[PDB]
Amino acid sequence: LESKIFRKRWVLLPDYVPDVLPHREAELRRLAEVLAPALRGEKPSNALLYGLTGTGKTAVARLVLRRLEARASSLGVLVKPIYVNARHRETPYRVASAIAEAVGVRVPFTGLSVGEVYERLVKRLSRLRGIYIIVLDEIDFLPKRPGGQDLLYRITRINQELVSLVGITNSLGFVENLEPRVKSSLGEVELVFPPYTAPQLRDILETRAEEAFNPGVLDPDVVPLCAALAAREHGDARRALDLLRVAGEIAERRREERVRREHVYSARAEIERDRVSEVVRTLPLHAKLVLLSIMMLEDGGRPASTGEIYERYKELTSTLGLEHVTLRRVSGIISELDMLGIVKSRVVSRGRYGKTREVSLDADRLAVENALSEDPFVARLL
DNA sequence: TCTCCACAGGAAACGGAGGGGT
DNA sequence: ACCCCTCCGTTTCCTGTGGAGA
Ligand SMILES: Nc1ncnc2c1ncn2[C@@H]1O[C@H](COP(=O)(O)OP(=O)(O)O)[C@@H](O)[C@H]1O
Ligand SMILES: [Mg+2]
Repeated sequence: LESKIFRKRWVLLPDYVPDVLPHREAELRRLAEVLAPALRGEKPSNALLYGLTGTGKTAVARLVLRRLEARASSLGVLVKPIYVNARHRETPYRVASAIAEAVGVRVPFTGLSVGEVYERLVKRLSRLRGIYIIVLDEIDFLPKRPGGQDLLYRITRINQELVSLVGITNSLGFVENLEPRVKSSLGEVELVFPPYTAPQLRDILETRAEEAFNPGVLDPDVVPLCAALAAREHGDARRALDLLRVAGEIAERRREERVRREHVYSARAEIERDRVSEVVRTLPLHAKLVLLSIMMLEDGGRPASTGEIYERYKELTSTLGLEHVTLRRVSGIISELDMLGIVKSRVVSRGRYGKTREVSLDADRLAVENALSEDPFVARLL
C-alpha cells in the first residue's frame, strides 16, 4: 500500500526524532559534552534550555538521550534516561506520577498527595542502583500552578536523598518565575536555542525530504516556500514540516506524482481549519456560548466589548433556560479564547467611558460555525 | 489636574465527583 | 470508617488603570 508520493510519511510525523539535525549541531554537541561523563563518569551537571517553539529543543535532547542509551547499552554501565512532558500531561501531580512510573511504580491516577507520590519515587529509586537523567520538557507549565515551584525544587534536590535534570521550556520569561534558588540548578548549563533563518528551515526540510519523499516528486522550491511561511513569524520547523507534509498528504488526495506550490497553500488552509475545529469542539459549554456571542456581535465591525459579550451571553443562556456564569469568568473565558488564538483581543480605554476589551474573531468564521453546531446546545441557537 | 467609569486580571477557594492509605 | 487527596470550571474579593469629562 505504497505511494509514489511518500516513501516514509512517518519520518515526517511529529515523533520521529531524526539522527542528523542540521544547524543545531552545537546545541547537540554541548548537551552531549554535558551528559557523556555519566558514561565513564558520573553525575552530570544539571541543565536547562530556554527557546521558542519549533527551534528543535525537544528534537535534540531526545536524540542525545537516544545516543546516551545506545552507548550505555553497549558498555553495560546502567544509565537510565527518562523523558517527561509537562505540557501534554499538565499538572504537578502527574509530572511526578509519570517520572515515578518510568522507574517502575503504580499509577494511582488520583489518590495522592504530590508528596506521597514523590516519596514513592525516591524509594524504588533509592532501592535500585544506577545514575538516571530526568528530562522535564516544558516545565514552565509546572510553576504555572501550585506545588509547581515546590516540586521543581524537590526534584533538583532529589540527588541527595542519597541524579540529573534537563529542564526545557520556551520563554526567557522563566529565568524569572524561578525562585533564584530553583533557577540556580534547574540550569547549571544555559542551553539556548536561537531560532531559524529561512535558508535554515530550507536546509532542514531538504534533509527530512530525502528521508520521507520519493526522489523527484517534491517540486523545486516548494521547500523554500514552506520556510517562507514558517519564517514569516518566528522560525518554527514543526510548522515548516507540518506544512510540507500536509502538502504531500493533500497531493495523494488529488492523485498526482508531484507536490507543488498549490498543495502547500491548501495545506495552510487544512491545518487552521482542523486546529480551529479541534478547539471549538473541545470547549466547555459556556465557553462555547461566549464564542457565539462574539460571533454575533462582530457582525458588522463594531468589535465586541467585554461588556456587550456578557449581556447577549446572558441572552443566549436564558434563550436555552440555563444558569449563567459570572462576568469575571466570561472575561476569563475571553482571555482563554484569545490564547487559543481562536479570537484576538485589544485592551483599550474609552476615556471617562471606562476600560474594556475590543474582542474580534481571528479564526475562520465558518470553521468555528460547523464546530459550534456539533454541540447540540449551541446548535439550537441556529 | 483631579474623577471615576468599565472593566482587567491576580488570589483564593469552592463543590461535588474522580479517588487514596491506614 | 476516618480524613485525606486531586480536578476543573467556576465564585468571591480584590486591586489597578487610560483617559473623557467636569
Ligand atoms: N535542526 C533540525 N533538523 C531537523 N528537524 C528538526 C530540527 N529542529 C526541529 N526539527 C523538527 O521540527 C519539529 C519541531 O522541533 P522540536 O525540536 O520538537 O521543537 P521544540 O523546540 O518545541 O522542541 C520536530 O518534529 C523535529 O523533527
Ligand atoms: Mg517541544
